Amino acid sequence: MSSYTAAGRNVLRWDLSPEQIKTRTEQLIAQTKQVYDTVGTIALKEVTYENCLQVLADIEVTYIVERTMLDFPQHVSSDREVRAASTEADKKLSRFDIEMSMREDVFQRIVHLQETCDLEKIKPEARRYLEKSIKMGKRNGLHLSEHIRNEIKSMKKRMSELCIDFNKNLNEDDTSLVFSKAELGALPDDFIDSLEKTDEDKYKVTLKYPHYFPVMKKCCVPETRRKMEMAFHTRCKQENTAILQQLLPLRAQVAKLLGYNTHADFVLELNTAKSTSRVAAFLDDLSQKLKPLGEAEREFILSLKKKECEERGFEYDGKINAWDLHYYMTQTEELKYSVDQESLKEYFPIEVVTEGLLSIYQELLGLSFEQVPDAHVWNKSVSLYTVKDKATGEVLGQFYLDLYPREGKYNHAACFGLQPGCLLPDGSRMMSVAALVVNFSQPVAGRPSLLRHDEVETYFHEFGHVMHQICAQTDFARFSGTNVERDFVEVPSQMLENWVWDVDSLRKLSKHYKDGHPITDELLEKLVASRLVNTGLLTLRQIVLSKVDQSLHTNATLDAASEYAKYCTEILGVAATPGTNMPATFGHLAGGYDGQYYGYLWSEVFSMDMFHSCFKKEGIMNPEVGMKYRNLILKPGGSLDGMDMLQNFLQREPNQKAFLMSRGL
Ligand SMILES: [Zn+2]
Repeated sequence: MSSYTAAGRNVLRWDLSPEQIKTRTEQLIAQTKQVYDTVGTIALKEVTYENCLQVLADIEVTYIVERTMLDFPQHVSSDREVRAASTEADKKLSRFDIEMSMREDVFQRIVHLQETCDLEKIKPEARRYLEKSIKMGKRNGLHLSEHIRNEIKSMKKRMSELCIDFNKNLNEDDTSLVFSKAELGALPDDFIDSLEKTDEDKYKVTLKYPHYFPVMKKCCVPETRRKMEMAFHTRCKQENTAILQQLLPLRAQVAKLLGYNTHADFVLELNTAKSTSRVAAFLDDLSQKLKPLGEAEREFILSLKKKECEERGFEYDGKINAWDLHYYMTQTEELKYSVDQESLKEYFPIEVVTEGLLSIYQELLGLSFEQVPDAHVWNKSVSLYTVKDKATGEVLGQFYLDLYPREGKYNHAACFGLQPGCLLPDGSRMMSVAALVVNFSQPVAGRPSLLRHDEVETYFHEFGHVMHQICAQTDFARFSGTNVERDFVEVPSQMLENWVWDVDSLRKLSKHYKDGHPITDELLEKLVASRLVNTGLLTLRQIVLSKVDQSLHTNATLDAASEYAKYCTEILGVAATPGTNMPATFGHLAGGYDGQYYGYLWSEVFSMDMFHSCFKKEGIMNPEVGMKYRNLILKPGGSLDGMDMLQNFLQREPNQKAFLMSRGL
């Protein structure tokens, strides 16, 4: 199938029944294992590029594609039965994945292939394929004695359970409090009316994010904010503190058995940050550069508290408590820019944001987006688009847009890679496929869907991931799409966010939904100028969490809560509430990417360097720079190291000057 059409290149089924999902899973696992069994039995002396590397590579592509039809419905299907089947399928397939990665026999074949192979004869990406494959095996201990390999098993096992147990507790928790209307002063009528009422003139308030934050940010009653913050940071205190006490030491031992000093170093080796000392130097120096901004903001907030405590007859303690930060930061936003979010949204009808976003990406990346007429989708609200290179007509891929909240649908924003843009056996290329999943306000009371500014920002972010997935073209499935370093994956996304804080871009994404008049220049200038409100404390807060993260995987004998409290006073200047245990509620530790929390801030520094040093310098809609970004940063996917791609694009090593300049540091 030609690279200049979408015909027949996307046959993913989105209407499979529970029984079919179950059957296909059984068959995919069984048939895929036969392939690894075959490679695992090749006589070492007869291992070749064709019967070993090529076979492993071909099966990796086939498996990944079939697997998406089975593990994606759990996130978008309208049928609960289908979703449950998908969840089960993902669980079996995830276990199988671990099984195959622990194959000693297959590993031996790849190691011996590299020994006798003349790397200069094959392509660079293939060398990286072997290199990375052997590296992963060693990271699983496939080069060690059976005794050590087994001990590493009964350990990677527990740490998996302990993490599911940690998460389960938090998720299951149903802690609740009851406050009177008076105790919830300053909270909007809409908020209170959404609350359950008791056999008293009391309202029920849970600790889930939808209740917790509006209260910590708007409730003028300090004592209420206080109890809410205390209950929130003591959730599963015992259960999870005990889990963390077994878990962190387990991570230490496993790292040692594998030849690493700490778990942090084990984790960091696969990231562009490379090491623990580098991450520490990154964070330490950043908090130093932010110290003066944090002091000023903290000073300003403290004066607001002292002034309010007077105007309200409230007692004063001269300090910013944990349950005070959210409130006063909100006050700061209101006093310095006062942007009526609910008013501004009227200028962002989803039709307009969508057409503008696409129009902008088309021009910048030299692409054309065309909506597929009668597309096969998982829900009628989903639209499908074909992506062609404007100049050549090449069909790079297709992307789906699933924009509204729906029962059973993933409730957070994300981009799912569904098909890799890698080479197929015949040398033809597989068409890349992505799904943009977000939950934007649906139309109500006769008004179209109206997006708040932060939603437009999320839209650009997620679309940044989609372009990465679609423009990425590699020889191997494992290096395709967004398969780059974990502390590099948010580079394409955070850089695109800058466009929603650009006056002229904003002009293309807005029009009043009613009469269609534009956003006044006065409002636009106010909007962009407001971007960095509270950055000092917000950033320092993210550094503290990043430090706690590194610490929990560097020294597994220290007390989490104490480490957290230490960094709070030293870096944020806001004390952790005595008796609470934030780390015990830090879902990021157990499941997810523990040891990688610093990645988001690390990515932002990099994206800021590319945006200011290149786009700002040449004009953010300059096609030249746009194509350079697409070709040097997106197209290579994970077939090249993150730092090398940055350097190719920048023509120099990256640095944080641009990032610091933005903050006025
Ligand atoms: Zn992202």
